[PDB]
Amino acid sequence: GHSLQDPYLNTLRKERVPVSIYLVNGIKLQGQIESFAQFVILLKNTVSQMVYKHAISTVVPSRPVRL
Amino acid sequence: GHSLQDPYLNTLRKERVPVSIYLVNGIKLQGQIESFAQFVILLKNTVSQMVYKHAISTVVPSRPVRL
Amino acid sequence: GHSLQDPYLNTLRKERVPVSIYLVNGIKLQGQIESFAQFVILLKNTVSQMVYKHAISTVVPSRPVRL
Amino acid sequence: GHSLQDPYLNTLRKERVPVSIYLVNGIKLQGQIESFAQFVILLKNTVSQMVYKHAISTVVPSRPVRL
Amino acid sequence: GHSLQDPYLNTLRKERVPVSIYLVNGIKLQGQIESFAQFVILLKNTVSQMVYKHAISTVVPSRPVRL
Amino acid sequence: GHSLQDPYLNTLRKERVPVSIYLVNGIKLQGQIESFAQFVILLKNTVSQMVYKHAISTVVPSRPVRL
Ligand SMILES: [Mg+2]
Repeated sequence: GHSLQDPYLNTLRKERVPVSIYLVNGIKLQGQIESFAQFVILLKNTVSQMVYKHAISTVVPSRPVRL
Repeated sequence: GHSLQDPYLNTLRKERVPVSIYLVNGIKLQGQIESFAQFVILLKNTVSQMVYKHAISTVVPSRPVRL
Repeated sequence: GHSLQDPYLNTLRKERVPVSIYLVNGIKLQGQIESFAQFVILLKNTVSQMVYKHAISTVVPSRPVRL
Repeated sequence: GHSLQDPYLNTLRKERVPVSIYLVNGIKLQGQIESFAQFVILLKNTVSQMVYKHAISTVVPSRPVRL
Repeated sequence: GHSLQDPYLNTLRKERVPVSIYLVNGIKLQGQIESFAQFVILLKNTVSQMVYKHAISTVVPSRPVRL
Repeated sequence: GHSLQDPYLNTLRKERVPVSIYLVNGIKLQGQIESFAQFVILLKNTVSQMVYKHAISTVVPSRPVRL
């Protein structure tokens, strides 16, 4: 219950909001959240890549989003 | 029970205290805690970004805060 | 239940899709997913090496794949 | 049960022993353990900052301490 | 159940296969898997050292191995 | 059950074997295992410091040890 991560990612996915996912190695990825589960997020643009959440620092939308 | 993280973050959120969140990659973020849950914190200023706690080193308020 | 990681990796394995596995240390590996379990993925080419998921940032297929 | 971390940190807190907390990013912090819980330690000096244990390498007291 | 890590490491141990264990800090170790458990692997050559799995990126055998 | 980490560390502690603990940040520590629990090891020499296991890569004894 009392989850914030699910509502957040689900909004970004539903509204097709472009995001930057900054990784713990300094790599910045860019795409749309196509899908997400317990341990991974699927980020689309050219191909859909599987990002491990443990590797993510911050999810930054290109636009403000509201829950 | 016996939690310290929840009371701490909830105070920073309630009192809108400006914080620095230092990440494990040396990146320093700055904003207000808008919201927080089990695995993430939502830090606001320009847009509300989702920070993974596993990526956080230290939360540093701009002012002393008391529990 | 509601898993996305298993369907994703199983597709890449079944269709023998070439992938890049980017590690949290900046190392890029390349091979085919031969096998995967709870904590590891087995990536084949010259020899089959065991990659720990906690060390993985992103799995990137050489081709789009559909679930 | 059979805990060593709690007795250790509680001693440092009770005796107000100055410590260095070395982080996994090479950052050295310095303060007094004001408080600690399951996932975080609160280190005081100028303001009380919340340090995530997953970000900590070693806790080093300025003086020997005994359990 | 459905484990792949145990069968893999147990084969390398049984057949005394020389391996490279690449760590998340870029350090490459070399030895034989003497033993392994839930959280650690014991790698032998000059002395038997205890490697934490959370620190391991990939296990790479010097020869192909089959399960 | 079927633990290898406990027997290993307990031997090093009992026999006062000098060890190098290599950390995931490249820092090499040196001391004697004074004590250990679920998440930490206490390494003695000048003062007894608390090392978090999640920060440890490998434990390397100065001498071979047998279980
Ligand atoms: Mg690092």
